[PDB]
Amino acid sequence: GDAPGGAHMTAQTVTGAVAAAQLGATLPHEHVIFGYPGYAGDVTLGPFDHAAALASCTETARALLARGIQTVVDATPNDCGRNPAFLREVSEATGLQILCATGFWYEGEGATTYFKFRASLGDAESEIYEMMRTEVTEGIAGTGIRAGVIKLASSRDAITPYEQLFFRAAARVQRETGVPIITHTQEGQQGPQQAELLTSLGADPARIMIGHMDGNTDPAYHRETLRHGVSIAFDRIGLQGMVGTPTDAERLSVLTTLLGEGYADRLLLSHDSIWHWLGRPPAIPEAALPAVKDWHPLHISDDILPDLRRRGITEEQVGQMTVGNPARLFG
Amino acid sequence: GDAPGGAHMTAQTVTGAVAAAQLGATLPHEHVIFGYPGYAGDVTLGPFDHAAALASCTETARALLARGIQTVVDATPNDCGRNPAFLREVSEATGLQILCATGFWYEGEGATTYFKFRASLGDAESEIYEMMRTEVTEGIAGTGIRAGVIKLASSRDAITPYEQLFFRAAARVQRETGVPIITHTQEGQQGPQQAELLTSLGADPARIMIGHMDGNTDPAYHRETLRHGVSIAFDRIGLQGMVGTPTDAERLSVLTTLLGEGYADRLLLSHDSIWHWLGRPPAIPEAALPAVKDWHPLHISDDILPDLRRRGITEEQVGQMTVGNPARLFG
Ligand SMILES: [Co+2]
Ligand SMILES: [Co+2]
Ligand SMILES: [Co+2]
Ligand SMILES: [Co+2]
Repeated sequence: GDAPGGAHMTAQTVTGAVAAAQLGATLPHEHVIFGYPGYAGDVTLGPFDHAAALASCTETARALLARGIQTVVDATPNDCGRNPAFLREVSEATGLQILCATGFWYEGEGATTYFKFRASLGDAESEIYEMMRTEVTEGIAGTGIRAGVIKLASSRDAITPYEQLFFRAAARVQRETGVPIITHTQEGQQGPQQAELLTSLGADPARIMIGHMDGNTDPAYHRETLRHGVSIAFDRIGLQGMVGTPTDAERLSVLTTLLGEGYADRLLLSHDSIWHWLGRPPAIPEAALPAVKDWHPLHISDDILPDLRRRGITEEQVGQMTVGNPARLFG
Repeated sequence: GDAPGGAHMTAQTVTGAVAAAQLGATLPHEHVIFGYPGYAGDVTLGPFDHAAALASCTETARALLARGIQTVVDATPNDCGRNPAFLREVSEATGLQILCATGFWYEGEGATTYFKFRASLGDAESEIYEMMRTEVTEGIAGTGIRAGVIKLASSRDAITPYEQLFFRAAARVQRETGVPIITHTQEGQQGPQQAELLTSLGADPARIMIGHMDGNTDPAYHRETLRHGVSIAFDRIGLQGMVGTPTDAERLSVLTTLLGEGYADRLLLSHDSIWHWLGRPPAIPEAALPAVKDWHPLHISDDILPDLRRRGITEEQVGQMTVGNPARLFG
C-alpha cells in the first residue's frame, strides 16, 4: 500500500546490512541493556559484569530465536547506556539480528544538560544532525557499527524545545538517508503531535513508528495518530501499572478494535523490556511485582499472540503486525 | 583555633596518602576534566582524545607547580565525567598532588534519573552512603584510588529532597571517617542553609567548605554562613558574568571586607576551572569571551594574590587562605 519513498539504505544491524526479507519476525522496541542517566556515577557499587550480562543476554536471545523471532530493534538512547559493541557480541554469539539506535531520551529523564548547554552556545540542532547522520551512515564511536534507526522521545505535556532539536535533526537525516524513526511518547500523550511534527518537517510517514501508543486507552487517540500515515506500536505489553501504563487486558481491547477497523498494516507489538540493567540491579518491592511479572521478551510470543488468535485475529493479521510491518518499516 | 574533631584519615590523593604538611599551597576547587551530563551520548563526534588531554593537563599541572601550587582538589562529581585513573596519570607525570571527590551534582543539571529511581524503590540514602564510604575508605571503580573529599551540591531555591539524600549520606560518612566535604551553591544561595543542615546532621564544621560563596556579593550572607564555624570558598574567581556570577572586582570587595573582619582562617580561593572539556569542545561566542578570559587556573597566582597584597592584605593572610586553611581542612 503506502511504500517508503525517497532515499533508502538496507537495514543496518550491529553485524552489518540485512535484506528486508531476512528480517523475519521482529520485536521493534526492546533494550538488551539499559541504564537510567546517572547510573555511570554508581560504578563502584554497580559495575557492569560483562561475562554475566553476556551470558544472560545470549540466553534471552536464544529463547527469542526458539520462538521464531529473528530480529530485535534495540531502542536504547545514547544517554541511557547504549553499547553497540556489546550488542554485536550478543548477535554474533547467537545469530539473533539486532539493530541499534541513535538519539537522546526525552527531557523529563534524559541526560539533558549537555545539549542544552550546546544549544545555549550555538546551532545544537545541526550538531545533533551531524551525530545522527554519522552514526547512521558511517558508524558509532569509531566502531564501524551503524545505527539502523533514529530514536526520538517527547515529554507528556508537550514536545519541548529541547526535544524539538532532536525531531528537527532527525527529519533532516530521514529525508537524506531514508532511515526509520521510532519514538517514545510519555504517559499516553503527544502521539498525534509527534506524527504531525515529523511529517510537517518532510519525514516519510512510511518510515515512522510512533511508540508507547499502548499508553493511551482511548482508540480515538490512536485513530488520530494513524490518520498521518505513520505506524504505531503497542510496545510496553507486559508492563502493567508502572509509569502510568494500563493493563494488558486494556491494551488488547484497543488493539482488537483497531484490528477490526482494518489498521493491521500500521500496528506493531513489543515489550520495551530490559534484559540486563546497568547500575545496581533494581530491587522490586513485593507490591510492584505483578506490574512487572509479564514484562519480559517472551510474553508476546507466549501469551499475546495466542490471546489475539483466540479472539478472532487471523494468522494473516498476526503475520502482518510481526513480520510484514517490520520488513517494510526497517528494511 | 577550631581543629577537626572526631574520626580522621590522612589526606588521600589519587597517588596515595599525603601528610597535611606536604599539601602546600592548594587550589581547593578545580576540574582537570569535566563533562556536562549527556556528553557521553555525543561520543561519536566528541570522543576523548587521551594523548591530547594528557599533554594539555600535564602542561597546566607544570604551570601550577611553577607558581608554587603543590595540590589541586578536583571537585568533579561522579556524574560529570569524573575519572580518577586519568587524574592519577596527570599527577604521576608531573608530581602535582590531586585529591578527587565522591558525590553527585545538584538536581538542576546533574544526571538525577538514576538515584531518583533508586529512591522511588527503597533507601537511596543508604545506597549513596555506601558508595561514598566505599570510595573514601576503599577505592573508586576497583582502581584502589580513593576519594579525598565528598562533593555535595544544591539548587538555588532550596536544597531539594533529591539533594538532601546526598547531604544526609555525606554527614554519615563524615562522622564515621572525618573526610572533608566541599560544596556547590547555585547562584549565590543556600550557603547558610547548607551549613545549618550539615552541622545539624552531626558533620564537623572544621571539615566543611561551603563553595561558590563568591556568587553572592552581600557580605551579610557570608557572615551568616561563617557563623556556623564552616569555611567558605570564593572558588569561581575569574568566571565573570556567567551562570549569574559577579565580576572579580565585586568578589575582591567582599573578600577584603571579610579579611578586615578577621575571617582569614575560614576563607579559601579557587577558580572552578576546567582544564579539558569532555564532549565536543565548547565554542565560546565572541561576546562571552571577557566572562571567561580570566577563568583559568593561573589567575589567582598571577592576578589575585598581587591585587590582594597591593590592597593591604598581608603575606600572612594570603598564606593562611592558600596554605594554612587547606592543610587543616583536607589534611
Ligand atoms: Co521509552
Ligand atoms: Co524503551
Ligand atoms: Co559547582
Ligand atoms: Co566545579
